Amino acid sequence: AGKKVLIVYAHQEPKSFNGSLKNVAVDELSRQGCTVTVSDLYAMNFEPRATDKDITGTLSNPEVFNYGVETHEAYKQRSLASDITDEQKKVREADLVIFQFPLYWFSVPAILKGWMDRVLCQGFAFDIPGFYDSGLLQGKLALLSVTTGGTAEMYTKTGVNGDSRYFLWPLQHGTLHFCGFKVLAPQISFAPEIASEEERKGMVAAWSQRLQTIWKEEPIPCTAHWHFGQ
Amino acid sequence: AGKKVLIVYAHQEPKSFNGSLKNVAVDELSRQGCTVTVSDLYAMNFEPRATDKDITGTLSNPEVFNYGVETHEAYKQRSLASDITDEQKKVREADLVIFQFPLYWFSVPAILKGWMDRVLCQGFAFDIPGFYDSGLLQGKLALLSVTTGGTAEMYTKTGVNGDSRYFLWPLQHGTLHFCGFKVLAPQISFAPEIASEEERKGMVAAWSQRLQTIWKEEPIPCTAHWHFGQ
Ligand SMILES: Cc1cc2nc3c(=O)[nH]c(=O)nc-3n(C[C@H](O)[C@H](O)[C@H](O)COP(=O)(O)OP(=O)(O)OC[C@H]3O[C@@H](n4cnc5c(N)ncnc54)[C@H](O)[C@@H]3O)c2cc1C
Ligand SMILES: Cc1cc2nc3c(=O)[nH]c(=O)nc-3n(C[C@H](O)[C@H](O)[C@H](O)COP(=O)(O)OP(=O)(O)OC[C@H]3O[C@@H](n4cnc5c(N)ncnc54)[C@H](O)[C@@H]3O)c2cc1C
Ligand SMILES: NC(=O)c1cc(N2CC2)c([N+](=O)[O-])cc1[N+](=O)[O-]
Ligand SMILES: NC(=O)c1cc(N2CC2)c([N+](=O)[O-])cc1[N+](=O)[O-]
Ligand SMILES: [Zn+2]
Ligand SMILES: [Zn+2]
Repeated sequence: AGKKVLIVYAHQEPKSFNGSLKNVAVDELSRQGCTVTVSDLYAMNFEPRATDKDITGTLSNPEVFNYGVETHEAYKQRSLASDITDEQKKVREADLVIFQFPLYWFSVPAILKGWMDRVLCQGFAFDIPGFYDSGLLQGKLALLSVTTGGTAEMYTKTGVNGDSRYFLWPLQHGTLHFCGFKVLAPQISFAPEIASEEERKGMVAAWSQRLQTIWKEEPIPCTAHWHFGQ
Repeated sequence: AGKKVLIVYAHQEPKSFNGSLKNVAVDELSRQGCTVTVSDLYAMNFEPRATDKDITGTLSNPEVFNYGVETHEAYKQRSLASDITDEQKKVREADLVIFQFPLYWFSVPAILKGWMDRVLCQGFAFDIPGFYDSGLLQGKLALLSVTTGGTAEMYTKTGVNGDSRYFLWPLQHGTLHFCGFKVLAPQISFAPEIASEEERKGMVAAWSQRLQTIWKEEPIPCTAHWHFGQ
C-alpha cells in the first residue's frame, strides 16, 4: 500500500525559495511512488474570506448570519462551495498534509489562513465533542515547512524574536492537533534571502534528504512543554 | 488634545455579539469626544491576499516577484494600491488601534490577517533598523478585543486549550510590539454563544465600562515571560 500527500503551498513566485522547497517535495515524494497533489493557493486565486457565499444552499438563518453554524450545516447538507469541498476531498484522502509557506507576522500568509478557516469546518475536521485526540482527522500526519526573514539566533529564547517554537503553537496545537492530526517536527529554513547561494542549496538539500525517510519519523509530542519549555 | 481611535473590525454580521462590542466602542469613545473610525473589513470586501496587484504601475523586478521588496519600494515611491494607503492613513493618525474579532484558529480571521499582511509594510510600520521598541508606530497604543467559542476554563494552563496568553504571542509581540505599538491588556469575551442573553449583556457593559478609563491604563510588558510565565 502507498501513501497520499497533499502540499498546501502559499507563495506568489515559482522561482522563490518556497517554490524550490515545494518542487523538491513533489519530486522526492513522486520518486517514492507517493500519490501527490499540490494546492497552489495564489495560482488558484483561492478565496480567504469567510462569507455567506461559502454556502450554496438555503442559508438556514438568513436574519442573523453565523458562519460557524451555517457552514456546519452546509457540510451536512453537502451544500458548501465547491472550492471548499474540493479541498476537503484532498484532505480526506491524504495521509500526509505538508504546508509550505513563508512566515508572515509569526503566522501563515492570509490566503493560507483562509484555507484553514474555510476548509477545516465543523463536521469535517472536528466536532463538539471530537477534537484534539478525538479530532476527525486522526490517523493523518501534518508538517509545517516554514521559511523566515529572521535568522536562527533571533529565534532563540535569548534572541529578539523568542524561540521559533513559540509561534508554532496556534498552528501545531490550536489547529492541526485540534483536528486530530499527528504533527511531525517542523522544517524551518531560516533566513534564505540573507544566506549564500550554497547555504540555500544546502537548505533545499536538507529538506529532500529529510523527505526520503519521512514515513519513518515519529510525531513530536504536541504539548505546551514542547512549544514553551518549563 | 482629544485622541483618535481606529477600530479594525472583522465580523460578517452586524447583529452579532462582535457587532455589539464594536457598536458600544464607537458609542462610548464618541461620547468621550474621541475621533472614531471603523474599518469594517467584510463590508469593505477588503482584499486579504498579498499579490503584485498591491503595487501600482511598474514593478521593480517583474521577472522574479518578491512581495516584501516590492511593497517596501512602492511605499517609498508612493505607488501602493489605494486600499492599502487608505488604511495606512487611518493608522498613522490613530493614537489607539482596537482590533475587534472572533478567534479563528487561535488567531485572527484571514480577512484581518490580510489587513496586517498588506497594511503593515516596511517603511510604514517598521524598518531595519527600526522595529520592536524602535518600530515606526511607536507612541501608538493597540488592544485586541477578541471573542472565543471556548470557555475561560479551557484557556487556562491546565485547560484543554492552554493559557490564552500562548495564542496572543504572534499578535501582541510578533506583530504589534514589532511595529512599536504599546499593547493594552486584551479584552477577551469568553464563549458568548453559550452564555445567557443577560450574561452577553453583562460582557458588553464590561467592555463599555473598561473603555471609560482606557486612556488611564498602562501597557502590558510585552515579553516572552508575560506570555509564557508564571
Ligand atoms: C507581509 C510579510 C510579513 C513577514 N513577517 C515575518 C515575520 O513575522 N518573521 C520573519 O521572520 N519573517 C517575516 N517575513 C519575511 C518572510 O518570511 C521571508 O521574506 C520569506 O520566508 C523568505 O522566503 P522566500 O521564498 O520568499 O525567499 P526568496 O526571496 O525567494 O529567496 C531566497 C533566495 O534563494 C534563491 N533560491 C530559490 N530557490 C533556490 C534553490 N533551489 N537553491 C538555491 N537558491 C534558491 C532565491 O532566488 C533567493 O535569492 C515577512 C514578510 C512579509 C512579506
Ligand atoms: C473558522 C472558525 C474558527 C474558529 N476557531 C476558534 C478557535 O480557535 N478557538 C475558539 O475558542 N473559538 C473558535 N471559533 C469560534 C469563534 O471564536 C466564536 O464562534 C465567536 O467568537 C463568537 O462570537 P460572535 O460575535 O460570532 O457570536 P454570536 O454568534 O453573534 O452569538 C452571540 C449571541 O449574542 C447575540 N447578541 C448580539 N449582540 C448582543 C447584545 N448586545 N446583547 C445580548 N446579546 C447579543 C447574538 O444574537 C447571538 O445570538 C471559530 C469559529 C470559526 C467560524
Ligand atoms: N528576519 C527579520 O528580521 C524579520 C524581517 C521581516 N521582514 C523583511 C520582511 C519581518 N516582518 O516583516 O515582519 C519580521 C522579521 N522578524 O525577525 O521578526
Ligand atoms: N468552544 C470550543 O470548544 C471551540 C469551538 C470551536 N468552534 C466553533 C468552531 C473551535 N474552533 O473552531 O476551532 C475551537 C474551540 N476551542 O475551544 O478550541
Ligand atoms: Zn498539541
Ligand atoms: Zn513584545
